[PDB]
Amino acid sequence: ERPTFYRQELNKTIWEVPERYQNLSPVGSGAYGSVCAAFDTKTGLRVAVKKLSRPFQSIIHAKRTYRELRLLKHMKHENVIGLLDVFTPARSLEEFNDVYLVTHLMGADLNNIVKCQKLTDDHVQFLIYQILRGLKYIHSADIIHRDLKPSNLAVNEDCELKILDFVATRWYRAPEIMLNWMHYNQTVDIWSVGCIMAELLTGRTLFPGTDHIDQLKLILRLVGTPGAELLKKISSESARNYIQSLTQMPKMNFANVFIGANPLAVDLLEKMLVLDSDKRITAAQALAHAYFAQYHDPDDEPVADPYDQSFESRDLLIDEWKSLTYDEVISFVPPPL
Ligand SMILES: CN(C)c1cnc(-c2cccc3ccccc23)c(-c2ccncc2)n1
Ligand SMILES: Fc1ccc(-c2n[nH]cc2-c2ccncc2)cc1
Ligand SMILES: Fc1ccc(-c2n[nH]cc2-c2ccncc2)cc1
Repeated sequence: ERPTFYRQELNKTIWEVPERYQNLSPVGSGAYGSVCAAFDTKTGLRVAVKKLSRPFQSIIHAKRTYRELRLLKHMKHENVIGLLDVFTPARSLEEFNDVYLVTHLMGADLNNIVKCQKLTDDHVQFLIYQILRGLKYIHSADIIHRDLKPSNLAVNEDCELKILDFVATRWYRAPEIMLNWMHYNQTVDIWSVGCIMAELLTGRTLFPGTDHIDQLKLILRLVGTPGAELLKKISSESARNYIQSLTQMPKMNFANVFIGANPLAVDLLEKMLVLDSDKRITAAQALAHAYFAQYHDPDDEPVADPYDQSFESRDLLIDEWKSLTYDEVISFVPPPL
């Protein structure tokens, strides 16, 4: 321990952090960890501190901890959560048991901003622009988010947005994921963005499926049952039988479904909510869409440094994942103040 730590209990959870962080107050808890807001005396910044839950209890948890830390250390973009700091009270690998992550405090999530109401067109343009700008970066690193939804989008009072954590998740999931296709691609994230954008425009969940089958049904109601070109790509005999046995439905007219919305917004929705993932617009392409003319800047939509996910295929011992994680804690270099 280079800095001096202090201990305290907050909601049954023990928090041991450096004295630079003051006035911890809980903001939320999950199965993966708990978060407190705090004041960083060194920078004058309000920060969020996340304490991971049982990070090395099993090989599974240990690998997930490593995965999360590696990802977070790599994400350096204005629209993606990143790290201000990472620390452990442990003085050596032997006593290493806890991991704390620090980032700039964000005020609320998009679900809170939606208030289940319609946002203005300018707000929809700026919020979706930011999601896509972050998604361009994430995708450029060969990372798929896979779980985009309003609760995973942090937003400040000035409408600044950051993507987090690479109500029901299924509502924003791509149809090919409902079908359990093993080879989905990055455009599953674009599907999610389309579902989010629709909700910001209408104030209603686009596809509020009660289960996976219902979710697919609702999707096909809007975009229609698969055409011949898409059917040819389905390997599963059972899946084809199921799909081809549904009463066929044509694609709805998006202009009528979203009547009143900016025609440019409607056009983009049409390009995002395409049933065949191979024909969906990419994040980079979407940024160039006329809907974002007021915000698009091709010279300020950066890509990420390459990201090595080779560790994902490795089968290591629990202490090996723990040691790799410890190395990542020790090697952390904070971003310039
Ligand atoms: C599920 N949600 C909404 C989460 C999850 N984790 C963190 C989080 C909280 C604290 C530190 C973090 C470090 C890296 C990545 C995420 C975090 C936050 C958070 C981040 C910034 N401000 C407020 C809250 N929200
Ligand atoms: F949403 C989904 C997800 C998967 C299936 C499925 N895949 N293979 C076979 C089927 C299926 C599901 C239900 N009834 C018959 C067949 C059908 C709908
Ligand atoms: F009903 C549907 C809904 C979506 C899909 C889908 N869209 N993009 C890719 C596919 C797909 C699904 C299953 N197997 C291969 C590809 C295919 C059938």
